[PDB]
Amino acid sequence: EMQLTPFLILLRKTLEQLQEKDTGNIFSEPVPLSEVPDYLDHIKKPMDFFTMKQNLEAYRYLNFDDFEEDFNLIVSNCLKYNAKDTIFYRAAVRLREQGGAVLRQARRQAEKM
Ligand SMILES: O=c1oc2cc(O)cc(O)c2c2ccccc12
Repeated sequence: EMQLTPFLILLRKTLEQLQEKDTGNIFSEPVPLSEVPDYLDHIKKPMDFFTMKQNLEAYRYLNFDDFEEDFNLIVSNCLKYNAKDTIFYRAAVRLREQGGAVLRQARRQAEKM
């Protein structure tokens, strides 16, 4: 297996690169529940990049799949909650596309560790 600290260095850089694709900063912080009062009704597990950074430092991500699972939640939650003809829905589609390539490259670096 691998050493913890270089893996976490790689996840930190990967998280920064995914945030870079969210040019609108739509997903930087939790969805404001005080402004979306019905959000938790059908979104079981909210996720966002700030929570992911906290989970990263809290060792919730010890393999690439758990990291990618929470990124996929950011995307899938947004596709689920929002109608297809919204800015939010299209932002999540774009993040899924642009983020997918970021993750493939980062995983190949992890797979060399
Ligand atoms: O998925 C979202 O849906 C929203 C719906 C709204 O009506 C209002 C919102 O501020 C959001 C929102 C804000 C930040 C990140 C994601 C979302």
